[PDB]
Amino acid sequence: AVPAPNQQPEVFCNQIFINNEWHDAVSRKTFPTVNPSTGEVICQVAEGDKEDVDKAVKAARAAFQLGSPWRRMDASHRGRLLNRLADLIERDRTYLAALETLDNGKPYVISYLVDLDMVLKCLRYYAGWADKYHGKTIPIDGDFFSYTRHEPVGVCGQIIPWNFPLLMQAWKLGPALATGNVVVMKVAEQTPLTALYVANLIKEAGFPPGVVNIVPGFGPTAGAAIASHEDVDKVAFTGSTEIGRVIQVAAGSSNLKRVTLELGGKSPNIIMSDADMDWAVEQAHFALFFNQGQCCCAGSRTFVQEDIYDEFVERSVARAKSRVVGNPFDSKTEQGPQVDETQFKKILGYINTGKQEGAKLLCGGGIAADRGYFIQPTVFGDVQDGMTIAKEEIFGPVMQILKFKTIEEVVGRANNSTYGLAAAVFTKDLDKANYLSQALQAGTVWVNCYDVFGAQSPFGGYKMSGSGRELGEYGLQAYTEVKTVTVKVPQKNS
Amino acid sequence: AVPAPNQQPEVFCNQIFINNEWHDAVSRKTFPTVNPSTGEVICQVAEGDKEDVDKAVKAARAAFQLGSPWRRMDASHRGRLLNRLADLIERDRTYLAALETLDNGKPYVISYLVDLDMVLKCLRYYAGWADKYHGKTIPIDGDFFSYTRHEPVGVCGQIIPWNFPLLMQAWKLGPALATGNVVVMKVAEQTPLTALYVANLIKEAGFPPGVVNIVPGFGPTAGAAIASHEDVDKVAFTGSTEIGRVIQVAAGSSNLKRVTLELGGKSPNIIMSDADMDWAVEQAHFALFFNQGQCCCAGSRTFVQEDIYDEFVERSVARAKSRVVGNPFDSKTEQGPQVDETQFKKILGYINTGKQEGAKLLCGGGIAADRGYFIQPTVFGDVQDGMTIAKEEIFGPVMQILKFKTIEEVVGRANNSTYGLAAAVFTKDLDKANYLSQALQAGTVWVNCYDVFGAQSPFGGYKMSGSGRELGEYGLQAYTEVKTVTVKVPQKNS
Amino acid sequence: QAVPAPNQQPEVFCNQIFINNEWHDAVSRKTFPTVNPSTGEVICQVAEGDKEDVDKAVKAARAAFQLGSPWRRMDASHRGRLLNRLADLIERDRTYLAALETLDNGKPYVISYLVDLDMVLKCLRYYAGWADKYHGKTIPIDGDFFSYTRHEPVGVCGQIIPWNFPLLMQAWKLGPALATGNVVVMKVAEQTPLTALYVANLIKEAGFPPGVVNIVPGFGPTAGAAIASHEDVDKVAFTGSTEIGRVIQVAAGSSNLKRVTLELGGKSPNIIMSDADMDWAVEQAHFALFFNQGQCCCAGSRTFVQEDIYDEFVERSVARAKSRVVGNPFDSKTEQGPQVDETQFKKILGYINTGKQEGAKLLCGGGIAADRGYFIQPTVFGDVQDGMTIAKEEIFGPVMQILKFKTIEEVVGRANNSTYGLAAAVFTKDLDKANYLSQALQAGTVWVNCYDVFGAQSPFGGYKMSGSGRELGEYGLQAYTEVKTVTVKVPQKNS
Amino acid sequence: AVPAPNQQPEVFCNQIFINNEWHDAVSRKTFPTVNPSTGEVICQVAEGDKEDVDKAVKAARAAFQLGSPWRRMDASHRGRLLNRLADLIERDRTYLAALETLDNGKPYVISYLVDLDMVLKCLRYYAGWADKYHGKTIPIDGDFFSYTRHEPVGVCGQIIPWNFPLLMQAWKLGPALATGNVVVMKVAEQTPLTALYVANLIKEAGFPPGVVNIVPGFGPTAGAAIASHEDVDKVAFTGSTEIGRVIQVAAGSSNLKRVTLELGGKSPNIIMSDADMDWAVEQAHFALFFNQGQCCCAGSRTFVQEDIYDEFVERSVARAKSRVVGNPFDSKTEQGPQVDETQFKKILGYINTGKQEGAKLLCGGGIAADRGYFIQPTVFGDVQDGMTIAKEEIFGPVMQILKFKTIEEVVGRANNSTYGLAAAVFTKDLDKANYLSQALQAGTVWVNCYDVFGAQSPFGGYKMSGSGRELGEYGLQAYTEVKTVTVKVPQKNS
Ligand SMILES: NC(=O)c1ccc[n+]([C@@H]2O[C@H](COP(=O)([O-])OP(=O)(O)OC[C@H]3O[C@@H](n4cnc5c(N)ncnc54)[C@H](O)[C@@H]3O)[C@@H](O)[C@H]2O)c1
Ligand SMILES: [Mg+2]
Ligand SMILES: [Mg+2]
Ligand SMILES: [Mg+2]
Ligand SMILES: [Mg+2]
Ligand code: NA
Ligand code: NA
Ligand code: NA
Ligand code: NA
Repeated sequence: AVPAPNQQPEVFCNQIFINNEWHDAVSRKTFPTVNPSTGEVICQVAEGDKEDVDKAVKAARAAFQLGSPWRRMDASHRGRLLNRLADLIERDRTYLAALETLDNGKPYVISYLVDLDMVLKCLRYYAGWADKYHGKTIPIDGDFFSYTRHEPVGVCGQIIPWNFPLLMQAWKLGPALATGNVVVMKVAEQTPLTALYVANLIKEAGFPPGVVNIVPGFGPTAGAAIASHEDVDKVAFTGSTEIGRVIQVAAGSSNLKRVTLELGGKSPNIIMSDADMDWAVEQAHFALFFNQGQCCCAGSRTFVQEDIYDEFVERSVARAKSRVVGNPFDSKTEQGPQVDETQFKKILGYINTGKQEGAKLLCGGGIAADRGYFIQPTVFGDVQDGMTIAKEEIFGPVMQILKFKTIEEVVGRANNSTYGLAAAVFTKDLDKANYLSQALQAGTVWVNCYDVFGAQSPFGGYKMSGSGRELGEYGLQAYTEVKTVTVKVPQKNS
Repeated sequence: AVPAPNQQPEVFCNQIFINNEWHDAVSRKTFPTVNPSTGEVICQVAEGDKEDVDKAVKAARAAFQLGSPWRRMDASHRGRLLNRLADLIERDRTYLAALETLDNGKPYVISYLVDLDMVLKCLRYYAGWADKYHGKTIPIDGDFFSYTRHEPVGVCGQIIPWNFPLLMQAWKLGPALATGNVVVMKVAEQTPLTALYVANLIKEAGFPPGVVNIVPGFGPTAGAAIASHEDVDKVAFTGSTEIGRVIQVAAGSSNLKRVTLELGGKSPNIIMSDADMDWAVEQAHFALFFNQGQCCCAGSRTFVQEDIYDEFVERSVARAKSRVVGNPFDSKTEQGPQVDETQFKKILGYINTGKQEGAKLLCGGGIAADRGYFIQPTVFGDVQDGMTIAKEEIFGPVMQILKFKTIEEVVGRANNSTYGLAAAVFTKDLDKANYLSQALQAGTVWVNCYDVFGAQSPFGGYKMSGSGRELGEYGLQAYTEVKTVTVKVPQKNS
Repeated sequence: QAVPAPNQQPEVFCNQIFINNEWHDAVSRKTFPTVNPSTGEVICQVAEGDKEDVDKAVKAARAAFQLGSPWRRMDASHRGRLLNRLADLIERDRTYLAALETLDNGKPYVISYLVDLDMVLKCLRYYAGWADKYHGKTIPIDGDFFSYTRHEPVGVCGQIIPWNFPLLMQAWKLGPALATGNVVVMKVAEQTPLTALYVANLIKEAGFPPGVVNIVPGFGPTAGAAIASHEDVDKVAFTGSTEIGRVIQVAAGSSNLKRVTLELGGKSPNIIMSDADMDWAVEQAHFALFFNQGQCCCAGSRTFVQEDIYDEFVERSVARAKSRVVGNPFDSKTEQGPQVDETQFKKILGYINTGKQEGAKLLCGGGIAADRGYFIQPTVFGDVQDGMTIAKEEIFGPVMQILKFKTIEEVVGRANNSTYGLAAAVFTKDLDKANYLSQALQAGTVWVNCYDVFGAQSPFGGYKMSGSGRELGEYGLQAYTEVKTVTVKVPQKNS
Repeated sequence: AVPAPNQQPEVFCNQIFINNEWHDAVSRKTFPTVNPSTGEVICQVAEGDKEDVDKAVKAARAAFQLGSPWRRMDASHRGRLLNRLADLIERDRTYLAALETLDNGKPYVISYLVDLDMVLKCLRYYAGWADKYHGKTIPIDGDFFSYTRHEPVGVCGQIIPWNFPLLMQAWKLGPALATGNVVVMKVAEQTPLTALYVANLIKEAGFPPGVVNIVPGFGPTAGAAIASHEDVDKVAFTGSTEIGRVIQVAAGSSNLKRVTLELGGKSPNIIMSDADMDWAVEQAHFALFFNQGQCCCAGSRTFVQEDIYDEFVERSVARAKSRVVGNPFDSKTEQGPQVDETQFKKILGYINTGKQEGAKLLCGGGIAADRGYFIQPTVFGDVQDGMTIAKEEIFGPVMQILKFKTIEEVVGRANNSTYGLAAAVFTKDLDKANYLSQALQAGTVWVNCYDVFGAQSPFGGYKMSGSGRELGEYGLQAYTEVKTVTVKVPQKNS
C-alpha cells in the first residue's frame, strides 16, 4: 500500500551545497532540469563549474583536517549519524519518491517501494560498518610489533548518473561516510533535485560542515574538475564506459588519485531448456525492461536454448505487448518515459539499426506517446552476435532474443564481449548452474533470478564494465588508505 | 657466515622467456647490460618490444583459459609450486647473490644475507596464502543464497625497477601466482639477468608453460606495450612517480585494466630529543644510505629536534666518513657503486644543487673512484624545507639533516609533501610515538627502527608515492576479481 | 554531564516470568522478595521460576527456532532493525530504567544513567550492525568441488547473568545472540531481577517474535541449573563466580554437551611504574578498585606500586579513599552506594577482618559506614604481600590492596602468579615498558594508562580461571555460531 | 602405483616422548599392541599414567615460558618447521604407511595413497597459517588505541582415537603448532606406533624440546590425567560421545581448561530419485564401508527414495558381495580387519541385533576369516528408524538402507537423531540440493559426493557429535587466547 503522491512536489533545494550552506554558482549561471513525462522545465539549478568545485574541495579538506569534529568523532557515532540520515529520508519518503519520479520519469510506485527502500537499506547497512572495519596486528619477523590502521582515503570525488539518482547517491555516501571520509559529489544534470534535498537532510542529521558537499552541473565542467583536482584523494564514478576512460586518464594525469569505476554492460541472460518457463519469461522481461531499460546490468542479451525458443519468444512478446506505458504517477503504469530527449533519440536510433541489420522486429519499435519521451516496449527476435543491438548498450526498452544449442556454445558467446557487469542462468540442474556461474566472466551471476541487489553483496564489473566493487564489505576497500606501523620492542614473543 | 662468492658468475639466461622457452627478440636486437663497478659490459640481452609482448600475452592468455592445467590446479598445489621455486632459489643462493651484485652493484654480503633472504621469505609466505584467501557467503535479504568467488584478475602485466631486482620480482610473482594469475613481467633494462635465471627455476619448479613470461627490454617499448595492451587485465608497476602517471593514463586509454603503483618518496625520519642517541644515529645512517641510497622509502629528510641537533649531526658526519665505499665483492665494502651512469650523473647534479642553494656540505660531495659509478657518502646539514634536495627524491648516498623545535611543527613539515611512502619516529615516550604514528601521512611508519620489512606487513604509499599495497594479506586484493553469485532458493533460513 | 531528576520510588510494572512475549506466574505460584540494598526493605515480590518454568521457556524458544518460523526466515538486516528499535525504546525509558536499576542494585543513579544505560545502548546498537555482516566462507578446496560454510545460529541459548550490572549484563548477552539469529532463555540474578524484566516488555514492544527471548527470574541451583542441564539447550553463556562456572561446565558435559562460554571473576593487577603520571595513576587506581562499590569482575584489586613512589602513592590513595562520599545512591553527591545484599555485605566484612588478621596494614575505613542498608567504608590495606588471602581472593567490595615492587621483571611474575587472568593495567610514560608489560601480562584485557575502558567493539574475557571465550566485538559472535560446511561436486573446478 | 611395502616394518619407537627424549613409564609397565590381521603382538609399548603425564605437562609448560626458544621463534619459522616435518614424513612415507597398516589393519594402498597424503596436506596447509592469523586494531570510542593480540592458548592436551592414527595426530598438531602452542598428546592404546615414530621426526625437524610430548597409554589413566590436569590450558578430544562427556566434566571439575570435541555420529546419506544411480551406489558403498566402516562420519543411514529403492538395493548388495576382504598388504584387498577384538565383537553383536529386530539381512552378517578380526561386508534392507542399527554407531562394515517417499519426510527423519556430524545429498536438482543442505542439522553436508575432506574446509559436529571445528581457518580458533590492549592516547582520530 503506497501513500497517495503529490504529483507536483515543491522544490526546496536547487543550489550548490558547501559547508552545509546553499550557494549560487560563482558565475551565477543556472541550467534547467526537465520533467521527462511532459517535456517541461521543472526549475532552474545552479550550474557548478571548476571554481565551485574548488570551493567544495577546500571545505572538504578543512573538514578532514586532523583534530576536526569529523576526524575526532567516534566511529560508532558516524554510524549513529548514518542511521539518523536514514530516519530523516524515511520521514520524507513519500515526498522524495514523488520528486524522484518527477525529475527522472520512473513510476512513483517503483520510486517508493524500490528506490527509497534500497536507499534506506544501503544507508542502514553501512551505518553498521562504521566501527567494524578493523585493521590488523601482524606477527612479523623479529623483535617488532606490527599493525595496520585503516584510515580514511580522504577527499572523495563522487560522480553519479541519472538512472537511480537517490540510490546512486546512497551507494556512494554510505561506504564513504561509514569510514570517515569527506565528499564532493557531482550529481547528473538530468536528475539533480532529489540528491540536493538529501543534502538538507544531511545537515539536519548533524553531519559537520564540509563532510558532504554537492555540486550540481555538467560533466566536462564540474565532473572533470573533480577528476583532475590536485587535492581530491579518490574518485568513484558510475556511468558510461567512455567517460570512465576519461576519469582514469584525468586521475593519472593529475595527482594519481585512487580510482574505482561502475560502468555499463551487455549482460547475457541465459535460459536453459530445463528452466521453469513461466518464471524465466517473467524474469527475462523484468531483467530487460526494469527502470525503462535504463539499468547498467540490464539483461540485454537473452540467450534461449533452441528446444524452448519459440514458446519463450511467444510468451515474451505477449508480455511486452501488455506492458503498461504511461504517466509514472498513475498506479497502473509499469513504464514511464526515458530520462531525456538525447536518450529518447538514441534508443530510437538503435531500433532503426536493429531493423536494418536483419533482426526480426516482433513488437513495438516506435514512439509510445506524442508528449514526453515514451517508447514502446520493443522485442527483437533471431538476433545474431555480430549485430549492433547485440553488442552495444541500448539503455532502453529494447529486448534482444538469441538462440543457442549447447551449454559450451553459450558460454563462449556470452563471454565474447568487452563488457562483464552481470549475467544470469535459468535452469533446474545443479551442475549446469555451477558450470555456468563459474564460467561466466561477470561481476554478478544470478541463478533463477535477476536484478537481485543486496547491500550485503558486492556489485561491480569485469573487463570494461568497471573496476572495484560497491556494496557489502568490499565497498569499504576503496575508501580506506592502509598504514602499517612497525614498532621496535624489547623482545617479541608469540 | 657468507659463502665465498664467484666474482665472475657465468650468465646462462639472456633471452625472452615465453611458454617456458627462450626466444630472441622478433627483431633479433639485443642491448648490453653493464657491471656498474667497472663500467664494462657483462653480456647482451634480447631487446623485447611490442611484438614480443604480444607473443607473451597470448601465451599467458592461453595458460589462463578455463580448463587449462593452471586453472584446474588445486590452490594448495600452487602453494606447493611456490615452495618448490623457493627451494630452488635457495639451492642457487650463492650464485644468484653474486649475479645480483655483478649486475646491480650492491655488496655481495647484502645480496646474500638480505635480498635473497627476503626473496625466500616472500615466496614462502605467499605459498601459504594460495589456498586461504576465501570468498564469502552473505546473509542477503530475501529467499536467496548469495556468495562471492575470489577469482584471479587474469593476465597481469608486472613492470619492475632495478634497485632490488630479485626482491621486486618476488614481491610481484608471489601474490600473483598464489592467487592463480598469469604473468607478463618486464624487468629493468639495467638489471635483467637475475630475473631471467629465476625464469629457468620457474620452469624447473613445474609451473605450466605461459604462467610466467618475462620480457627484458626498455620502458617506452616493452613496458608501454604491456600497459597499453588490450588483453592485459591488470598492471602492477614499481618505479618513478613520472612513469606511474604514464602507466595509469595508458590503462585508462586502453582497456581499463586494473592498476596499482609503488612509487618513490621523500620519507621523513623524525628524531625527538628523548631518543636513544647511538641507536638513532646508526638507524638514520642506515635509513638513508642503505643500498647505495637507492631505496624508495629512504629516510631522505632527517628531522632532528634542536636540543640534540649538533651532537646528532656530528655523529652522523663521523659515521658517513667511516662508511667503506669499494668493490661490492669485498667483505669490508659497505657501499658499492650506483646502478648506472644516468643515476650517477643525476645524483652529482642534486649534490650540485644542494651546494648552490646554501645547504651546508659536511662531508663527501663528489665521486669516490676513478672507475665505476661510485659516489662519496654525502651529508648536508641545515637543510631547509624549500631546498631542492629537501623536496626531490635523490636516490643516492646524499643525506639531508633538518632542525625542528616542536612536535606540532615537525608533523606539518613532514606531511608538507606530495610523497608519503614511509616515515619514522625515534622516541622513548609512548604518547609522542602514538601521536606521531597517527599524524604522519605515510604508508609505513617505523617507530625506533627503519627499513623493517616483513612479508606479513603491507607496504605502499599515500598521495603520489603510489596506490594499493603489496605484501601481507593486502597484497592479494589487487590480484583478485570478485564475483557475486546469487541463487534463488525455496525458502531462506538463518 | 546533565542528568534528569530521578523518581526515587519508581513503580514496578513487571515481576513475573516472560515466555512467548507474555507474563506468567511460576507453575508453583511461588514468589520471592527483592530488597532495596540502600534501606534493607523489600521492594516487591517476583515470580520464582524453577525447572518446570525453564522447561516451558525452552520449549517456547525451540518453537521460535523451528525452520520456517518468522525468526528463522527474517532477513538478517531486519534483526538489526529490531535491535536498533529495542535500543531506542530503552533510551526512551532511560530515566525510569536508571532509577529502577539503582533501586534494586544500589549503585548511584548518576552512574546508572550516564554509564550503565549508555553502555547498554551502545552495546545493542553495535550488535545491530553485526546482524547482516558475520559472513561465512567460500573455500578453494582440492578437487572438483565447490566448498563453503554457513554461519548458522547455535540455537537455543541459555544465558545466566549476575547482579553487579543488571541491564548491562543483559545487553552483553542479548546483543550478540539476537544479532546472529539465536533464541534465548535468560536467568536473571535473584538479587536484581526488576530491570531485566521491564526490558522484556520493550522486547515485545520492539517487535521480536514470541519465544525469541524468554526470561525466567529465580534462583541459581533451581532455575539456573535447569538451564545448564537442559537436554534441549544448545549453548550456555554464564557470568558470575568461578565456582558456579565449574558447576555449569560440569552440568553441560553431564547433559547434552551444550557449548559453553564463561565470564568469571579475577584479582586484576594494576601496575604503577615509577615514571607514571602520579595524579592520573592515583585517581585511576581508585576508580579501578572502588567503581560500582568494588563489585566489578575486572576490579584492580592488586595495586602494584614501584618502591620509589610507594609512600607518596599510598598517602594520596588514602586521602582519596577518605574523601569518597558514601550515602543515598539517589543523592547527586553520592559516589558510593551500598553493597548489593546482606550476603555480600557479610562476606566483605569477613575479608576485611581476614586482612587485619593476616598482617596487612589497615590505612583507612575497615568498618560499616551506615546503620541502615549495606554500606561499607572505603577500605585501604597497605604493605600487602602476595601470600595474603586479601591479595589472592576476589573480595568484590570497597577494599583496596597496595603492594610494593622493585623491578619490571619482578612485577610481571608476581602479577601473573594467580589462577585468575581477567584483566590488568600498566601506568607508565615509557614505550618499551608498556609494550613489554602488555605482552607479558597473562590477562584478557591490558589497559595502558587507563582502566575500566570498555568498548562494544573490543572483546572482553578471561585467561585461566577467569573464564573462557570472549564477549563484545566481533569475537562475541563466535560462540553464537554453529559452522556448517557444504561441499558440492562440480563438473570441473577452476580457479 | 604404490611402492612395495615392508610387510613386517621394524618398530623403532615404543616409549614415552618428553623433551625430545624417550622414557619408560615411571612404573616401568608396558602394554602390548596387536596386529589386527593376525591377532599377534607386534611389540610392547610404555604404559604412560598420571606421573608420566605430569612430567610431560611440566616439560610443555617450560617450553612455553616467556622468552623460551619456542615463544620467541618467528611465526614464519614455525611454518618452516611444520613444512620440514611434512618433508620428513614424506621421505618416510612407504615405511609409515606399512607401519600404519600393521598396527591399524587398513589396506596398505589406502594408508599410502590416502592417510599419508592427507597427513602431508594437513601439515603443509597449517604451515601456511603460522604467520597469517592476524589480531585486530579496533576503532573504539574515546581517546584510546585498542587492539587484540592472538596469543597461543598454552599447554594443549590432545587425546586421539585409533581409526586414523597418523591423520588424527596431524589434525591436532598442525593447528596447535602453527599458532605456537605446546602439546601433550595421548595416542590410542590400539594404535600407538606411527604417532611415536613421528615424534622422532618432530625432533629431527628441529622443534624445541617440550613443544610436543607424546604419552602412550590408556584412557582412564593417561587420558583422564590430561583432561583433569591443573596446568593444561586446553584439551582437544576425538573419540566416543561417552568419553567426550567425561572430558568436558573433567575440564569443568578441574581448572576450566578450554574444550573442543570431535565425536561420532549416525550420518544420513540421502539418495533422491533423480540421482545418478551408478554414482550414488558406488558413493554410498564408499560412504559406509570406507576404513572397515571405522569412520566417525560414515554414512550409516542410507535413505533411498521409493521409486529407485529396489534397484539401488540390488546394486548395493552386489557391490558389497564383490568387496575383497583379506590381507591388508595384498594389493587386491579393499577391506582389512577391524582394529581389535573388542570392536570385532561389538559389531557382530550389532549384526545380531539387526536380525532380531526385523531388519532384512541381504548379505554378509558373519565372520570373514578364522584368523584376525575380519567381518563380511553386511547390508540390511528395510531398516526402520526405531531399530538399534539405525540409531547407534556401529563403526563396522554394516550398511543400513531405509526407504522414504518425500523430501520433507527425509529431512525430518535425518534430523531425528542426537548426532549431527555429517550428511549427504545425491540429486541433480538445484533446489532440492539447496533445500536439503540448508535444512540438514549436520557439521558437513556433501552434495553428490561423500567423505570429501579438505584441510581448507572445517569439520565438526552439531548436537552430540561434538563442539568446535577442526581443519580450515576455523581450526585455529580453539588454539588462540585473545588479549585486548587498550591504550590511552592524546587525541584519537580516524
Ligand atoms: N619507487 C622505486 O622503487 C623506484 C625505483 C626505481 C627508480 N625510482 C625513481 O625513478 C628515477 C629514475 O629511475 P628509472 O628511470 O630507472 O625509473 P623508471 O620509472 O623509468 O623505470 C621503472 C620500470 O618501468 C619501465 N618503464 C620506463 N619508462 C616506461 C614507460 N614509458 N612505459 C612503461 N614502462 C616504463 C622501466 O624500463 C623499468 O622497468 C630514480 O632516480 C628514482 O628517483 C623509484
Ligand atoms: Mg555523456
Ligand atoms: Mg626512466
Ligand atoms: Mg552463589
Ligand atoms: Mg572407550
Ligand atoms: Na530531470
Ligand atoms: Na647491469
Ligand atoms: Na535487589
Ligand atoms: Na594394533
